[PDB]
Amino acid sequence: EMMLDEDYKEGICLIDFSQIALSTALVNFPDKEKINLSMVRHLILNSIKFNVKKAKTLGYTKIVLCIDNAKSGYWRRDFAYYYKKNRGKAREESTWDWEGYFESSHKVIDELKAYMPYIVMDIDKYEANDHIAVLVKKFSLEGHKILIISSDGDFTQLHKYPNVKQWSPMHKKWVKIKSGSAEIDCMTKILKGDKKDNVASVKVRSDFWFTRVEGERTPSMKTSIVEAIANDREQAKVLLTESEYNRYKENLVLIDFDYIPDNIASNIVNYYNSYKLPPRGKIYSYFVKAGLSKLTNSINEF
Repeated sequence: EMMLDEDYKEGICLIDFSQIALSTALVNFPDKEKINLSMVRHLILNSIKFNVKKAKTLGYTKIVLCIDNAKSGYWRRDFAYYYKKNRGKAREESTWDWEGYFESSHKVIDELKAYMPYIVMDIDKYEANDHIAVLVKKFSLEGHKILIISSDGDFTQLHKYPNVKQWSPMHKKWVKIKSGSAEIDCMTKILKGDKKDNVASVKVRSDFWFTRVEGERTPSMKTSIVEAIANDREQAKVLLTESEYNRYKENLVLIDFDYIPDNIASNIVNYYNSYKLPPRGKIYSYFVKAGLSKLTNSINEF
């Protein structure tokens, strides 16, 4: 029986929220139109209502909204300047109002922190995946069951942790965390790169994807090397050259959640622990102030 067991260490839901909101915005807001504060506030609140309802029915009552905040870049890019620069380039050339979207979304995130009953993990230069990785490690060790709500995020690196599930709202399905190939899949990114984030192979210079000249290519790497190092990372010093090994060390920081620097992880945990949760009364007053007359009818749903 459910009643006879809603756990003393309560279930925690971490929502990969910026990606859900942005995906929805790219569908709902057309190109060549100014994206304003009210548009974004409505979208964010509607998305929260849908996804919190989901967590709650699945039995995970503590909600943490994990936010991508790249207003001033990325801590990883302070390490590897080229990290994710391909993403910025693409947004520059778009006719969608990225500037208005981001400006409005930052304002709304601040309203959530002031008024809504969720822990909003938002720190400039920190990624939603950083909050999820660090908090899953923390909460899983403390004995909490965890639900990650993320449409397309790959959280298979978290395969070692007990009682972690992932639900994809976009695809309406459960997503494997214990995939059976998590270490190999992680190592493939470390060794061969992850082009979508401008991470290059260990067989080329660190900033290859950002500085590539015409005709340049990535030398291939044998799958067997990837599998060998995935199985025993000490093999990196045996199967890689010195130059490749130095690149492997760089790529570990860019890819592997276990290589989030101590200060970054400590900052995330400290921000969580000190978080000032708004009194539940502030929801109604926020909805009135923002003129959300339809949502005032749905307070209990938040």
